[PDB]
Amino acid sequence: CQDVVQDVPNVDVQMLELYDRMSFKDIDGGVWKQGWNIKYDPLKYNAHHKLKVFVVPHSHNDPGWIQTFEEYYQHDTKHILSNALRHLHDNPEMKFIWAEISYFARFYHDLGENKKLQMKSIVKNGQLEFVTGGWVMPDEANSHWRNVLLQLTEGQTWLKQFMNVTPTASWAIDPFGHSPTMPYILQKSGFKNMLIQRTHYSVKKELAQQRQLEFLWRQIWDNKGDTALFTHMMPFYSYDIPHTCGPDPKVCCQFDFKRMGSFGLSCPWKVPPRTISDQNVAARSDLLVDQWKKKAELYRTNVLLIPLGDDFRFKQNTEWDVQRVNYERLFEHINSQAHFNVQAQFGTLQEYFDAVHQAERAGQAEFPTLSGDFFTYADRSDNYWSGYYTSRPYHKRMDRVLMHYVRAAEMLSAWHSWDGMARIEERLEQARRELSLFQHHDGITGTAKTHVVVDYEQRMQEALKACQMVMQQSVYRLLTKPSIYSPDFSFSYFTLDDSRWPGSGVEDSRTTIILGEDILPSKHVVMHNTLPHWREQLVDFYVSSPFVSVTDLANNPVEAQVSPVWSWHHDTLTKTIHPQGSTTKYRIIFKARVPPMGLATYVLTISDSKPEHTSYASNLLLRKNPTSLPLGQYPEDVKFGDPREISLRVGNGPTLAFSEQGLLKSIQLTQDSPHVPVHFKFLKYGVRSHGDRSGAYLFLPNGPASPVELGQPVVLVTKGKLESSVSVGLPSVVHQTIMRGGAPEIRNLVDIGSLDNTEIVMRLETHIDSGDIFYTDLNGLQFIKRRRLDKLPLQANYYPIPSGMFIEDANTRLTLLTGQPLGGSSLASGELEIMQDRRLASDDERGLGQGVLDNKPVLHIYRLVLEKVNNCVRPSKLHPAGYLTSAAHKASQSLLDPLDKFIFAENEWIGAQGQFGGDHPSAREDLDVSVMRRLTKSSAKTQRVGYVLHRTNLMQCGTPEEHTQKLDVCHLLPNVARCERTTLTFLQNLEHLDGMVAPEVCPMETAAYVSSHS
Ligand SMILES: *[C@@H]1O[C@H](CO)[C@@H](O)[C@H](O)[C@H]1NC(C)=O
Ligand SMILES: N[C@H]1S[C@H](CO)[C@@H](O)[C@H](O)[C@@H]1O
Ligand SMILES: [Zn+2]
Repeated sequence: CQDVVQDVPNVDVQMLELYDRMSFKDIDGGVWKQGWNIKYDPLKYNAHHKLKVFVVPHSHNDPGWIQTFEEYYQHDTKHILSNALRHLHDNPEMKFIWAEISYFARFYHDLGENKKLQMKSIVKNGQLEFVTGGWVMPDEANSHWRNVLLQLTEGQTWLKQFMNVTPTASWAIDPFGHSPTMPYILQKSGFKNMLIQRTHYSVKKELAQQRQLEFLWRQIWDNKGDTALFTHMMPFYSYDIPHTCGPDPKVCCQFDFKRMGSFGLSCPWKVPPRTISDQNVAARSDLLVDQWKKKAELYRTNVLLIPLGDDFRFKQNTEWDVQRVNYERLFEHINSQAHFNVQAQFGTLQEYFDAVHQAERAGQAEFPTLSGDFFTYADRSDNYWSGYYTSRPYHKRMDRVLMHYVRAAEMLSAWHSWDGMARIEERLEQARRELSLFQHHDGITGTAKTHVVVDYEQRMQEALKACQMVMQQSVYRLLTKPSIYSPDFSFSYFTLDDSRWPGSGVEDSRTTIILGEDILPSKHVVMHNTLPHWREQLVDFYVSSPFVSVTDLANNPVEAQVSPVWSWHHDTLTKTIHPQGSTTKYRIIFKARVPPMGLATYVLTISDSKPEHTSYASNLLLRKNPTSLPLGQYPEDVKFGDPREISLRVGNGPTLAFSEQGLLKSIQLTQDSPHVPVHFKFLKYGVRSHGDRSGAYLFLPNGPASPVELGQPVVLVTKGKLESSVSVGLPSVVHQTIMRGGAPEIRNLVDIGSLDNTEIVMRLETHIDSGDIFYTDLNGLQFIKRRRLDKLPLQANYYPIPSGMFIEDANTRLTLLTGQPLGGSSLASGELEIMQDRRLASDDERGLGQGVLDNKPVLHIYRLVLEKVNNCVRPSKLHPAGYLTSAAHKASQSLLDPLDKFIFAENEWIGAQGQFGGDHPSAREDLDVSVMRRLTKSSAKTQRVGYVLHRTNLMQCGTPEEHTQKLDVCHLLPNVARCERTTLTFLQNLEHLDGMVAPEVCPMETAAYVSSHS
């Protein structure tokens, strides 16, 4: 195993170092506005050294953006694919690349058999080539690596099954900024090459000057380079035709033959394309070849890539003809005129890369190595695309919830083979596809029109219901005596109970367990733990009486706490935000202990009076002018008082102090330690009154944030033996700090209501001497070092916070983990901040054609971990990565993959069992079974189950952390007959494993294994 902490990789380009050195001046470079006037030596190419030019036709098809997926499919994409089939079939030399498999699969299944055969033929023969092959071209900022893998696998599995092809070249021309998580997953999925486009215009200029636009992109901690993937970065402002033939768009636009008038398109530069004829072909070729040779100067080989396409292009037959015929005339002339020393032709993406590597092997070029990322993107001036790190936060949070439900549903149902009548595969396929579709760069990014966001939400809602059905049928089968088990596959044996989605104050969706002497004395509940290690976690349920006690299935009492059910109301009469308590529903909370990848059953029983093992929380409402708050049978009366500072401590955990406005002000780790200043504050950013306006994509603040005026907010303090909390009704946010004995959990119910042109930010102020350094994660996979640059505007210093961020000095670190991707930064030493929601009245000129005014209440969740790190073995000052501690990693897992809770629906569960998985190996804490998926239907004689294993890297800080078992996924199911290591998509076998044992992986590595069972 490579050491990912102590050896700083030596690479030719390290992006953080490059950023420290670059000046980012935005000067007018001439026709290439963000570059310079390229010059070339006409004698560079000659008869023995020609410039090979590959013109690659393409069509960017967004799976939803300004129309829904189905609307685009009906209006445009089905015509594009139908005409691509006809045109490629009839013109053997024409080529075309396709990226979005969600659309291709939709099209293909609707084709008649004769056309399906013609389509397979033009793919088999190389005319139509799939690039990447994912369900979509995903966002790379907000997406979790697990979902990037899910969608890649969804599209590639379909391609292998129906087209018999697996792409090894990736095409990502539109995500807004690029992440090294992509080459990481692709290189472990059989890929050999990738292409990217949206990178800061200053980065394009810098790399073009050094001919470093093609590089071997390795991970920031990779000393040896085994994770390296050849990458091609396009050089210009857009992938459209005007910005892909060369540096001068006024000239390139003349070679987009769809722009002469009849198609309703024209050239902004005021010079239109002209049909190629024998009389103008030499002058036209003169111009085009000169653009090509200038573009070729930016690269190292004599093989040149010229994409030819734009959004939803190649729709009409007439368009296919106008582009193909004109380009064929240009190729015939150019290739026959020796003085140009060029051989041009239509080609595919793979053809381009194969030729580039042939040149490389002939010793024609050596490529630089590079590590780092390409955030935050700016396409021009100060227009940094950091707004979409937060836009439509409700769906960004929904993404993480569905991410977990898909994993749990696939894992719970993988243990058994299911009759087709159970519709398990059917429901899982729908769930994977709707979550995969949302990974699109206009989905999770929050950059689609309102009705499209609604479509993605509805799709995700159906996917969550599909996951619930599969999960509850699985639980019933796993915990019922086999000879008693009698399933109705349409019946709901259990209802899922999720205390954080949609969340209290977002949707009253949770069911109350109704108990009563005259109706039902007890209820079974079951918890699932998808993580491969024993786990304890407090769980809560709503119940109809405060007199309830908990037992496990051996009837051992389990300590529990009952608290009221508090709901906050923006009182339109008193103009205050205050909580109301239920007089008929209560919350029962207790510690569940669940086996690795297992289940544990408990029973809640009512009694006529206070149970021996259940305690009741006290409640204190702080506000002037209080009114009574009755709580039905709840045994402790609510107490009142004027606002005042508060201090709380649960168990032996930290002691937290709060201001009289209910916000954290300090954390004391142990009884004797200092009360470390850690203050939460809410602020607001506005929009510029002159100049460019912020919108769904762009964050263009009118200066640093201003504090939100708090007034005299109502603060609710609930103190219990197992859980305490301080909640406060702030304008636009009910902020809650929850304590259960470790790092607190923070929940924000964010309702920006009608506050136009406002972005609400949550900031932490500490005295940690972090200076200009902070860390944020990339796709929940790795933490990368960031350096605040005052030479760049505020919005350029915002980065994606897909799952966590932290600041530290020599002794202290503060880490904020998230349950949803949002944008954030550290704008001053000792600070961390993360945007909660943004409501923007204006469109930001990127094509969406609307502002963001469809905000809805969202419950954002976090864990806040303050720790001493002076004893931790950290990377050196020059290392570009950072790593979490064990506590911070477990806190992240508590947010993204909590225990799942199931409530038995009927009155009696006959044949119920108390536990499942007690014999599953409890793996080391840094190892996770990211995916467990049965790959075969029940009719397969040989069953196959796939596993994706990921080991993160946690800092060594002096904790002995011992006793754990080796996890061999190939022996999790009985009767194993074969164990193979495969690509991460499970599509290719890489290694036949000895003894059918799957070796665990190294820190920061991810491997996939498939076990076969007889
Ligand atoms: C599928 O994969 C390769 C294509 O080159 C070939 O060996 C095989 O015969 C192809 N035919 C199938 C399985 O449809
Ligand atoms: N070409 C881009 S423009 C818009 C960005 O400006 C993007 O969000 C869409 O996904 C399109 O496909
Ligand atoms: Zn797009």
